[PDB]
Amino acid sequence: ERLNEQNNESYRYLRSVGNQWQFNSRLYKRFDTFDLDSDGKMEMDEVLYWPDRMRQLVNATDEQVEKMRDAVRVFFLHKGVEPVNGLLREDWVEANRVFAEAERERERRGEPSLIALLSNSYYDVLDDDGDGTVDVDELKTMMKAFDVPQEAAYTFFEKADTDKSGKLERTELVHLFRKFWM
Ligand SMILES: [Ca+2]
Ligand SMILES: [Ca+2]
Ligand SMILES: [Ca+2]
Ligand SMILES: [Mg+2]
Repeated sequence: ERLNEQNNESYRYLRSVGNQWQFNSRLYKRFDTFDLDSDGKMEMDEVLYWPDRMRQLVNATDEQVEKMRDAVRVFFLHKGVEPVNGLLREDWVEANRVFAEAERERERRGEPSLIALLSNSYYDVLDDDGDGTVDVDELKTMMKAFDVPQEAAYTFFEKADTDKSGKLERTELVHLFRKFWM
């Protein structure tokens, strides 16, 4: 009905590979957090707010910052944020479901996961001392960029630091992103 190939990049993707999948309050809290002016629509300039704040907190290379901005753009375009029309609240749930199928389809096809590309682009920006890994204080900066209490990094670092090494490796940050989105 509402979202389709002409409307939504995850539908465009599914149909380009022949996958016929059709869509039949914690989730809505998420939309309403992204909808910065509370008008009932998510637009791309609103989603680019988050990497723009992250970039102020650290001193990543222009290349890293652009890899992050572009990965956030791609991610949210596939999450249903269209360049002109953006994404309506009425469409949020179905945009999330079709996106989850598109991520499954990518993985079957051996194609890169968009959540993984997002997470890796943050990882390079978060590792602000260049030692190779993200520590808990670097994770706080992430919480600060996302407007979440910095102390919540203790909780998240713990859940994510699955090899108990005291540092997040790339795959662990991917795990934390993924648990978060789907
Ligand atoms: Ca809005
Ligand atoms: Ca580091
Ligand atoms: Ca670890
Ligand atoms: Mg606006």
